[PDB]
Amino acid sequence: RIISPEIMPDNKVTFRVYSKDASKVTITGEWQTGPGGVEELVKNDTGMFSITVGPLKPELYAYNFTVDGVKALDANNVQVRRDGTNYQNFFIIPGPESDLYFHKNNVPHGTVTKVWYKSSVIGFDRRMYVYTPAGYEGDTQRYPVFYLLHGAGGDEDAWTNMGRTAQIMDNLIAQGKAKPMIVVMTNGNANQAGAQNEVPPVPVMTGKFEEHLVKDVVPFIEKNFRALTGKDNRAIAGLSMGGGHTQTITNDNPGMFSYIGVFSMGIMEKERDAKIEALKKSGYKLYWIACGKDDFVYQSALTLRNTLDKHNFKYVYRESTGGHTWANWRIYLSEFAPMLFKLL
Amino acid sequence: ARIISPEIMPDNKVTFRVYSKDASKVTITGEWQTGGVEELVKNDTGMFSITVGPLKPELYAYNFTVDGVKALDANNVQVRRDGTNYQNFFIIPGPESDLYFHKNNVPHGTVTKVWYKSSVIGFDRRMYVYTPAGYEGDTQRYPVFYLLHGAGGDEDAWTNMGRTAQIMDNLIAQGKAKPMIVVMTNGNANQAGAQNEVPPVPTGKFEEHLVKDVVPFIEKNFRALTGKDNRAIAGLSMGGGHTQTITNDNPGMFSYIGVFSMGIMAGDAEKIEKERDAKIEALKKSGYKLYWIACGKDDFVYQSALTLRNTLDKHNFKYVYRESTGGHTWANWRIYLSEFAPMLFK
Repeated sequence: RIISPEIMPDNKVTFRVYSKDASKVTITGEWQTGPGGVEELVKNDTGMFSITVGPLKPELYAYNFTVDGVKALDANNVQVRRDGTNYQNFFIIPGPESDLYFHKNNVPHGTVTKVWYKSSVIGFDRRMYVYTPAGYEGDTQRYPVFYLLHGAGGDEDAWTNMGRTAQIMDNLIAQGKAKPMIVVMTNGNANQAGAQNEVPPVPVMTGKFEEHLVKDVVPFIEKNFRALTGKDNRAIAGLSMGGGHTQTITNDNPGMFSYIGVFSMGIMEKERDAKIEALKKSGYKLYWIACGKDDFVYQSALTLRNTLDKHNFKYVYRESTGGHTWANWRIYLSEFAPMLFKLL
Repeated sequence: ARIISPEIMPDNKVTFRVYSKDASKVTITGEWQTGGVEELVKNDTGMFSITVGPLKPELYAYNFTVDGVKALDANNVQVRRDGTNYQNFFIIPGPESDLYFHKNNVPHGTVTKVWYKSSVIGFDRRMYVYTPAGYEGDTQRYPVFYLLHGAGGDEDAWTNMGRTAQIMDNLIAQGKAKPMIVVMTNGNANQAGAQNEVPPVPTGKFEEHLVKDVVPFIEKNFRALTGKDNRAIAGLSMGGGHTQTITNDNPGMFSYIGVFSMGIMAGDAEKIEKERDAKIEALKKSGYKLYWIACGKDDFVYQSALTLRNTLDKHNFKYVYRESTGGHTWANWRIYLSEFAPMLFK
């Protein structure tokens, strides 16, 4: 009866909320300028509030309403994402920039496995999500592995939920742009066993997540999945806190990962310089640093680049528009995954 | 200031809270109500609240309505999805709900969201597969339980609405059910997967595809024991119909059969009864071990399930009937899974 959102042929979008009781309904969405750019829906004499925005550029946009001061989702939009405790609706405006984010019915789909594993380092069993490429099942081929790490507030569900990882990977692999690969999405919060929407706090520290990834996660993946081994078949990337984890893991384990991505994160000694020298000599194939110009971490990411320059350590830097957002992290995944497990 | 909602109190009363100085009226709709919406009381500082109960141990879903608009509880991370209907939930601890909790001291089985080709339906489809804790890293094979949803559901429903992963983890860890693989299909042959994740695609097909496409895929790609004594099937409503069709059309393929909240299955009337009788007789002689019919006394389908039981009696076909309180609800379907899984493969 009520279509919301209704995406129009010019990429305007109409949202609708029914209530004869409500005084004020606003919408907060990712196309807006900022908090001051919250938009008010217009009420008509039938009780229907509506607003049309845009045209919007192709992207995935999250939103919610506020009804007389209370957050409310769009009950007519089945698309709902979760960022920690923050649920929002979303929609995807079609076009070049968003095409990888769609779940396409004409594309083979990889499995997403929610698997538990023992952790010698952390001391209790934990959950991770593992993506395997389409056609993994029923064959004997083995695949390289990409460890993909979230930031503070996230969990092992975030990269698929917020980051559209299954769609991005299904589409990149089907398009021949990225090699078929296993993608391992850990919970980076060493005090947690799994995502807070499903797993309660553990009844009862520094470096433990990083140590456990190397000592617990990697061996479990290589034992229980058809994984190629060795540095040239391992990639690791992470955003913010997880980009710090990525640095710590690779700095402490030179020669374990040949493809390294640091998203929206910068620097965290004689030990630091020694570890850069060892990593420099480790035969790595790609060190990729991506950051938005407007991110608060920008200067720290420059410091990271300068610290690597000091050692004549080769990296590739991708500066993007915008800031510390899942929109940027989706873009970074989309660009980094095609680089992996290739030589040149 | 942090707002706790729901706040489950030591006496199993529950307090719900919604903050807004600008809202006029907030009500709550919840599964403890008899058909029964309740109004929260606004204090002078903008906090709306209500305390309900005490509530019996169970999982309860709810939502608010704020000035005529549905609103979830932004302070409750627990959210379930029933098709297109999202609601919050909470679980009152106690004997009757204990299997529904995700417990940190319990080994946890994997949930795999896997796609497979369907020769019968003609496009790839998604299912959820639960494997028991410790499946990874060992060579043991496991019996297989196919668990089917009803109209409006999808392959996510039995885990999301039905708490299947928790029920199975807890039953298996307690030694009450055997370790087993649980296969949760999408029973809507026009869909490729659940509508919250998968767009619409450009009868008897579901049932034929389960036998010809799903079962071979499971047996090829998981460490499954095979043959009827290692194979169970159950379903609710439409899926209990699927269960009957599949087993009646493949006598001797399943030894454990569960029909939840479903009765007789819908050519002259006599011809239908002749084919029904022949299917009963073949299934009667098939060597099955358990035919378990469970239904709420207040379900619309109660009389049709009685008709089914009476027809089986006329054929001296042995079944077990579990009548429960209540009606056509996920609360009952969780109970039925909880009671049926311990019976399997024994």
